[PDB]
Amino acid sequence: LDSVVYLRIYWLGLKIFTPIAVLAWAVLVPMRFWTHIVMAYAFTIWTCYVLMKEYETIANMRLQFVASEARRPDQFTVLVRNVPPDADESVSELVEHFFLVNHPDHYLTHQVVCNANKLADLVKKKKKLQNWLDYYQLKYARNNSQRIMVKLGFLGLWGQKVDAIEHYIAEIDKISKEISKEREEVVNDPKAIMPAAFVSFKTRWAAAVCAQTQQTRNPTQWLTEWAPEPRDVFWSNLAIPYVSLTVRRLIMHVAFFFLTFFFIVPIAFVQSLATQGFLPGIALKLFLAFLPSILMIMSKFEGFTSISSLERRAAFRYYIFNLVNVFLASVIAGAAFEQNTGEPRIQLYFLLGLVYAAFWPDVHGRVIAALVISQLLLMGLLGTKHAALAAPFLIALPVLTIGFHHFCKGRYEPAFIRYPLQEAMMKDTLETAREPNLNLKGYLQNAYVHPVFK
Amino acid sequence: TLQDIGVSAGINILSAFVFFIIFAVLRLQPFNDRVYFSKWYLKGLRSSKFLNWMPEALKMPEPELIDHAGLDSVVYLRIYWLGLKIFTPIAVLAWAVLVPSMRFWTHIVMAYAFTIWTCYVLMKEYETIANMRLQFVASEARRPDQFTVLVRNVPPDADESVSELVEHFFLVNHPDHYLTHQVVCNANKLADLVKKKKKLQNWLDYYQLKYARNNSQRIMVKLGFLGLWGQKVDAIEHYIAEIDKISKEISKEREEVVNDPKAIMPAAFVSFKTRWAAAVCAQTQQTRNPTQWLTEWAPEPRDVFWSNLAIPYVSLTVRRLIMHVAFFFLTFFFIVPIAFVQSLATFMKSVIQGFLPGIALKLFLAFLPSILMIMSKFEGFTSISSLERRAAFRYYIFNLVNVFLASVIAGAAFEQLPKTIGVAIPMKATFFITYIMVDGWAGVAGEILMLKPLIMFHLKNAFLVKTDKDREEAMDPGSIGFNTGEPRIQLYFLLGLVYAPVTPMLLPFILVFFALAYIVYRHQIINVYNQEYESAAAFWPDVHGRVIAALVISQLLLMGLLGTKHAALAAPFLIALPVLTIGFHHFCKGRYEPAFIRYPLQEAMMKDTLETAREPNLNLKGYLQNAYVHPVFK
Repeated sequence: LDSVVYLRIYWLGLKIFTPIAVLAWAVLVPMRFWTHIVMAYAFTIWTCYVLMKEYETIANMRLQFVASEARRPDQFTVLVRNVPPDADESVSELVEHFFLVNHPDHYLTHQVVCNANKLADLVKKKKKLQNWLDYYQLKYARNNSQRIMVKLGFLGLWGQKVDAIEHYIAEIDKISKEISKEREEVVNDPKAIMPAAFVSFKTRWAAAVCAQTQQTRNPTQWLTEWAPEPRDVFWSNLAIPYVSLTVRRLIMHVAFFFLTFFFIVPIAFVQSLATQGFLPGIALKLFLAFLPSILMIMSKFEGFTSISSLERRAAFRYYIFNLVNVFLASVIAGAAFEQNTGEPRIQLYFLLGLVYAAFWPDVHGRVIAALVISQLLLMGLLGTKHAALAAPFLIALPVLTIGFHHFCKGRYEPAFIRYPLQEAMMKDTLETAREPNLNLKGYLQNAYVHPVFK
Repeated sequence: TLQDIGVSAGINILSAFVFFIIFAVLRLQPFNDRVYFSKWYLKGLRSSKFLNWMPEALKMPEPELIDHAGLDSVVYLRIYWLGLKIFTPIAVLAWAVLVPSMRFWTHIVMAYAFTIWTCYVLMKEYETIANMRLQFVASEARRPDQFTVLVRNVPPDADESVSELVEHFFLVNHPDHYLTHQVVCNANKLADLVKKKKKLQNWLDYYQLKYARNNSQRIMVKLGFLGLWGQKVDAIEHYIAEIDKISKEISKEREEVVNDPKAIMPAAFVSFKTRWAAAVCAQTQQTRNPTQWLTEWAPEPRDVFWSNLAIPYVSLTVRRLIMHVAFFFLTFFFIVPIAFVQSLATFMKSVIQGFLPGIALKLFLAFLPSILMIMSKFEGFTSISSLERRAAFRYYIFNLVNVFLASVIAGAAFEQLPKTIGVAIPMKATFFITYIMVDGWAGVAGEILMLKPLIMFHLKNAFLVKTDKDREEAMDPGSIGFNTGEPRIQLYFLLGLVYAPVTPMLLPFILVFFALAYIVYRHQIINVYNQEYESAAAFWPDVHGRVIAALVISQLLLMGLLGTKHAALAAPFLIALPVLTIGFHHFCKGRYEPAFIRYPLQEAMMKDTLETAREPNLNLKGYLQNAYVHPVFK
């Protein structure tokens, strides 16, 4: 806000000047390594202190900035995931019994997610295949080309697809009544339901309590969490087989790091040379790809349940990849030759112009990421000296920055929690005073059904 | 040199058997039964071949042992069994492969197999301990800390006192569950004076009994040997006057501390009608402001470190940084004695020159746990269990730096009279075998004698006991000693993992230490060693983290050692081990550590429902309202 505007004037100067100086002055002028390391430490501690002060100011602005919205579902609901299956009771009965025993006199109702897995699959192929047929007919009118992947690539149906219009229309008509009979089945079927649910409480207090606590002696079951907006929930990931989200996120770190390291390799070989046979040209044509969307899909292959979170994670990965390759390699090549939508765009424009001359915690994460990348790549640049033996004393700098980041985590992030207990209770009391004749149950028991299900 | 190893092995086995002979003699003597059997007295269960105790300590399975001692003791005893499980197949595999290109890949596959086995054993053990903890807590008896939460950093106010603030807040924000609260009172001075009066009473009793021994006049001038030139020609009248004046000061202090409002600290122990409500208050963000109304589970009153509840919460970070700096200076200015003991490692004459470094090092580190506990009390932690785990962490870092790397570096340098670590490490296998033997076998077999508590008990009984029914006061067996017992075994883990692929002759010494220490400590836990606090084995995440750190250090050192060979090609294999090990650490962390850091609400509700169905006429408020006052105020 106002403080962000005030501090950005001093902030931009340091931001443009911190990587360029370390790139140029460190290789241009030869007390050599001592000066280099001491200047690096001075800059990194200056940045750390600036972040800490600014982030105290932002936290205080948050505390004074307390205001109200009207009300919404996900102000009362949580997303109980990975409900354990039982042969004797359906998911609805299990959820109801659990939340009547272990959270009594606050639980209101639960809306179990329908077995949308095949449902979401069929809806998604429905939409993408009508779109597919549309622009492919347009393309065939423009450029008559034949595809060799009929919607599956590997193990598609043994058909002909001479028309692909009437056959698909008939399949859609049949699957409509198939969906109808499945709808009739799910109301009494104990296996046509995914293991997840949206649980609604009488109060914000209860939902906050239920979102922050452990629910069972098995931290992989009844895995509770703040529910998204009914428009914002990503219906596919609700019932991932849950192969240990911790493992699922570790795999993402590793795969992303190898992806970026692999993409560094061609540029490294190009710089080393400039210091089958024709397939490299096709590869260079392909390196301009939709890869942003590739990362988005790649994390979508993992589970976050909310479109906002998926977009945030994809944007962060794309940010770090951009800042590494299209910035640091570019500026090092330039040095060798010498010898919240408008905000990221204006960042890119200001960086490009200077080449020739609760979102704030995310911003903090990005700045810390930039500092860590700078430090690690300077590490790689300077490690060429054999038998330096300065490493067990010089390596600590990324570790120190990560320690400071965790200090900031534990010291200021808890100021952006949704509904700490005091606020939830105060909102409850005020709302009850304002609207003492509110049938809350009727209001909150119709959302989180499905976009398809009316 | 193997001859020195054999001679020292003979000497240390001789010392162990001499210790056990002396122990079997002392144990049967009726006039010190109150020492070797100190528990069975604190339970009120007792009153008034020479190695039969070695198998006799193997009765009492883990269920009955858990009931007799506690879960902290039984888990800390499982640490030695963990050592045996990790290092017996490692020892067998190394002795069947690495003892009489190609041997390069043999080494690499050895490192991979050792890490895989270690991680599998850690996973199984950490599951077992998690379930043991959950079962124990579910079955535990009622304690006031199951309902109580320590609220620190209450915000100050112009007119309302601290108690009114706390009551209003927990009435508004936890209705139908908030029961009572007890404020924290800064009574350090009063407690100090009470302790001083106790010391003076001890001296007075000593002198009174001495006078009753011989009819004369004592002349002890204020220090015994070289104090102020007093006479205290009575030396009993002087202490009578001292006790009277200290009692007057105590009475005035008691009157003052109750009515002074600056003696109230901004903290309170708030209690709830149910375990579920306490768990809700102790795990949830209370207010927006991240520093005000901080809540966490409270320690049971026999656990609180009352001296440190009177520290303004703003200054804990300053204190922690100051003690980090002082710990750096300690781990630095302590390089000198270790370089000295390594100088000491320059026919029965020379073998004792191979045996004396162990005792020298053991003697220089004997006063280290006391220093580390003082530094831990400086960063006020408000709980004996937290102080002990903090001190164990610090003393592990101290071992890993000074006892291990400083010894390796200093010894390599002193043999001087790139990566030289590849010859600096395997040359200290002799020193570390000798140190393991001295500080392990002989040290443990000497602990079972309990010389220090035995001597203190006899001294107190001969000089300070005035009547009957006060001996149980002198009986102070102590605890299992996490601070000291745990980092030693962590160091032996680290040595065994580092030297297993390098020189596999280190391991049998460690295995003998693990079996011996297991027997000895099981006997002691059964028979002596009262327990000062009772967490439910909450230290185990720390033990697991430290074993993972030892694995990573071992792997890095191996990579540095074999990085000397031309055309290494080890990086695509030994940069995968620390990464796979850290990934495994994070999987175990996320899957099993919640049992140790969080309290599930279903567990609390089950406990509460069973309790109410069992004892429906319980008056909780009477049980909770007077705990957590202070031991000084009656």
